[PDB]
This record gives sequence, structure tokens and C-alpha cells, in this order.
Amino acid sequence: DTKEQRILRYVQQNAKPGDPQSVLEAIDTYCTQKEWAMNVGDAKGQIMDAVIREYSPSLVLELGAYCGYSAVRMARLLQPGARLLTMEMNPDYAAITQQMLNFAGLQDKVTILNGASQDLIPQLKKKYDVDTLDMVFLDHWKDRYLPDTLLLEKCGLLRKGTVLLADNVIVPGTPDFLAYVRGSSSFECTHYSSYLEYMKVVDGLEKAIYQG
Ligand SMILES: C[S@@+](CC[C@H](N)C(=O)[O-])C[C@H]1O[C@@H](n2cnc3c(N)ncnc32)[C@H](O)[C@@H]1O
Ligand SMILES: O=c1cc(-c2ccccc2)c2ccc(O)c(O)c2o1
Ligand SMILES: [Mg+2]
Repeated sequence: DTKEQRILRYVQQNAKPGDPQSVLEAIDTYCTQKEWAMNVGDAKGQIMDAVIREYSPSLVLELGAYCGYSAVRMARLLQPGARLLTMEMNPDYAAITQQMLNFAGLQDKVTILNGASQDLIPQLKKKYDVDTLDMVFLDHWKDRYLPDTLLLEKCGLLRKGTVLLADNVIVPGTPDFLAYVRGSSSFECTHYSSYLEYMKVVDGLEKAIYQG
């Protein structure tokens, strides 16, 4: 028995099936009252809701799924026919995320790509019929934010107005990505201050909007 499948079980025992909001709240209390996990969490969760409502993206790419919390968070707010793609390298995690999405009712909105983003991003246009992404959520290993951003730009996945939204920009930190995105005239940035999940340490999301 694994921390993640401990969470999956809590959800299946406590959330109302087919109800995304309920699933989220089961995850948040489980992680607030018993075991800490690295889900984006509710406080930054609300920021993400707001940004997605604003842009209403047709096509979203998530880097790093884990137990499915942020994928459920985002897919619940997508319009009919909009699509989330989520990359997860750990198959135990990609298996839980599927079960979590399934429970929430969101499996028709969300495609799990099992693998490592560096390998999967170049396969995106060919194997998944992607022209450009409207939004990208970055929440995988922190040393991967910049290289995957440069890789998305390289494979032609970014479009004038594509929104990159980055978790953990302060804690644990992604200094090279922040420096690159703020300094670059090809990305318009706004910082949205908040607090780490389940603990009030100051983290934040960076939104970085691709300029071409
Ligand atoms: C911080 S957790 C993601 C949490 C999720 N975004 C949420 O809010 O619920 C990070 C995940 O990224 C996965 N990961 C790390 N590096 C990756 C990579 N290069 N490609 C795909 N997945 C990766 C890890 O296996 C881990 O499950
Ligand atoms: O790779 C990590 C590693 C951590 C992490 C680093 C040190 C201790 C615990 C978690 C992490 C935390 C919160 C979070 O939202 C993340 O996306 C994280 O990603
Ligand atoms: Mg995070």
C-alpha cells in the first residue's frame, strides 16, 4: 500500500462519483488532515481556476499528473470539446491519475501520456494531432521547466498568446526558468503570489504568455 493509492482509496470512499468538485475536496482534506502530498493544492488551485476561466483554452498540456488532482481541477472547467493532455513518467502515478479522472467523470476530457515529457513533447503533433497549445501547466521536476519550455518552442507547440503557467516558482524554486521567462522579450510575465500546499510558506505561480 502506497501513499498515492491511499489517496485514491480515500476519494473512492469519500467523494461523490462523477462530481469533480467533491473529488478535489476529498484530496484536499486527506492531504491537509493526514498526509502531505505534492498536489498543487486549493489556494493555488483557486488561482488556476481563475486563469483557466479567463482564457478558456481548447487545448491544455499538463506536465506532471501525480494522483490527478490538478488535472481534475482544470478539466472540470473546460468547455465542451476542449481537451487536456497530461504527461506523467511514473506509471504507478499515471495509473492512479486514470482511476481518479475516471471517478470524477472527466476521462473523456483527459488523455494521459505515460512517459517523460522530454521524450513525449516531440511526439505531440504526430501522435496526438496537436497544432499549438493554448495553455501549458508546468508542475513536474523543477529542473525540467526551462528545457521543456525551450523544447515546446522548438517543436512549434507555442502560439502567440499561449499561456504557460508554472507552479513552485518560489518553492522549491525554478530560478533558471523564471530568469529566462522574465528576461526574454518573447514571454510576458505576471506573478501570482500564494502559499505552498497544506503549509503557509510563500510560493507562487508564474504566468508566462508567449509573444512569438
Ligand atoms: C508535483 S507532482 C504533480 C502534481 C500535479 N500537477 C497536481 O497538482 O496534482 C510531479 C509529477 O511529475 C512527474 N514528473 C517528474 N518529471 C517528469 C517528466 N520529465 N515528465 C513527465 N512527468 C514527470 C513525477 O512523476 C510526479 O508525479
Ligand atoms: O519535484 C517536486 C518536488 C517537491 C518537493 C521538494 C522537496 C520536499 C517535498 C516536495 C514539490 C513540492 C510541491 C509541489 O507543488 C511540486 O510540484 C513539487 O515538485
Ligand atoms: Mg507544484
